[PDB]
Amino acid sequence: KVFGRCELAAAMKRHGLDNYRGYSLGNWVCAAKFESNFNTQATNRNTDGSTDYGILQINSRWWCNDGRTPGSRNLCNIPCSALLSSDITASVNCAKKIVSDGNGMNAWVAWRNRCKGTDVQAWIRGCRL
Ligand SMILES: [Cl-]
Ligand code: NA
Repeated sequence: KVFGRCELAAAMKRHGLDNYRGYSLGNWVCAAKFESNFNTQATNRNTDGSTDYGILQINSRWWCNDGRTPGSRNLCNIPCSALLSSDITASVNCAKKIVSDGNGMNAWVAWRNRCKGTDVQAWIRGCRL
């Protein structure tokens, strides 16, 4: 599924991401735009053989099991496929654990490089929320 900007904003809010660990909803929508371009089926293979999955490009190195990342953890205790679903629940629950790990949204390199310190509330403005 390729979410609308406002559609994703609404889903992330109903799943409790607005101000989760102090990050306003715009931060989460900005992160999804540059991670996946709002495509739930996005994947990207890393040079280390791990894979990033779904709307927030969550990595098999630590967070989910795909059966093809030797020596990896699965700290979200989920199959990495679960993160490609048209329904964002598993991705939001996993992302809550990630952002609580110590480095907050810096865990998403694209958020640190492209969202952090910008007017992120621009990503939710005009949205019925
Ligand atoms: Cl933080
Ligand atoms: Na893994």
